[PDB]
Parts: sequence; structure tokens; C-alpha cells
Amino acid sequence: GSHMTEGTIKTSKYEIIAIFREELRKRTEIEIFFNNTSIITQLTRVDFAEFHIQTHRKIPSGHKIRFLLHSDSGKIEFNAALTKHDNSGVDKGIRYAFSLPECLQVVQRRRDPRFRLRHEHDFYCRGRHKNGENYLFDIKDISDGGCALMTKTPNLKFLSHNALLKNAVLMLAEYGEITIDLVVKNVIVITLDESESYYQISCQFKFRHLDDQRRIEKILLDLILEAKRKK
Repeated sequence: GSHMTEGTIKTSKYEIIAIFREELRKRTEIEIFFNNTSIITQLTRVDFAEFHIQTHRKIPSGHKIRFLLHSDSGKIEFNAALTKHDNSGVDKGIRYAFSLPECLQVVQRRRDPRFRLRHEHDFYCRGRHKNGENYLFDIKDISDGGCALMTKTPNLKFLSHNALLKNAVLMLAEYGEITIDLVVKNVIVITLDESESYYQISCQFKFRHLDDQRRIEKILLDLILEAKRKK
């Protein structure tokens, strides 16, 4: 760098640790995202390879968790794989060691992955349950990580927690279709009152191929933009 203004994307292994070490010492709040849950805590340690955080909550392993560092300079976005966990020697506290991010991204606005765009299109999801039975869902809202499906007559047997919905077809109207695996994250029954009941089904996208992801991100962009031309 030669000017004052900084680049927002950090790929330097040395600046990264430097960034994490400073924020640790400032007790900079770190936000941890997973499913519809978010928790606020602090960095409990930083070595050359991994950063630490402690919490009683149980964070899912085997896939990079979304993070948000609330530093004075702005929100520092990054993903990090869970690389180790065990009791923190503090009552019920779990110790989480995440591999240091290899790319930070400093932004100014809050980007909460838990929130989904509520389109205005008629989107559907069709497919067959493992017992051959057919299912049809309305796609209420959507995001590059998941969606909310809705139906008044669901087959709950195939809709338990972390249940699977493989090769499901995202009927996305004009944008075409997209065959993908969905894993049920949680199910609730909304009741209007006539005592209509709707089963909202929250699903995490499990891609058969990353190409699907690049498309669902563009489609999303065309909607967020479409939400601004209408107003």
C-alpha cells in the first residue's frame, strides 16, 4: 500500500494474525453464525495457525462456520473450519479451535446470513420422498445458503431434524430449475385464526455441485436489485 485508504480484502498470513491478535486484546466481540442461531463472545486465544473461542453451545463440525468480527475499523467477514474441540476446564465451557482464515473481508454493513430474501415470485420445490411419494412446497423466502419451504400437508415422517431431501428440484420460474439436496434444519407450524395451519420448513442447501451455488447467488442478486426498481 502507498495511500492511506486500505484494501478491504486481506490475504496476508501475517496481517491476518496481526489483525486477530489486536482484536483479541481489545475484547472485540465476535459473532458466530450457524443455522438460525447466533452467539456473541470474544476471542479466547490466537496462535499462528488457529484462533480460539469458548462456549457451552455446540457448534457443528465438518464445514466452515460464518463469522463476523465487530472491530472499530468495521465488520471483518471470514469463514473458518472447526479443527478441534474439548472441555475448557471451565464448568461446561467448550473450547473451539478454528483454523485461521486465509482471507478476511472488511465491510461496513451488517450481513446476517440467517436472514433470507422474501421474493415476490411464485417459486416451488418438487421432488420424491425416499418412499417414492411426491411432495410439493412453496418457496417462501430464499438465500444463497438455504430457503424456507411451506405447505399445508407435509409428510412429517420425512421431515425430521437434519432429514435429507436429495435431488429436490427448485422450480424457480423464469430463472429455470435447479436440482439440489436439502437438509431440514427445523420445522414449525404457523396457525392463522377458519383455523388454517401452515408448516414452515427451513432447509439448508446441500449442493450437488458448486456451479449451482454461483447461479443461486446471481438469481439472488437479480432479486435484491429487482426489489429496488419496484420502489
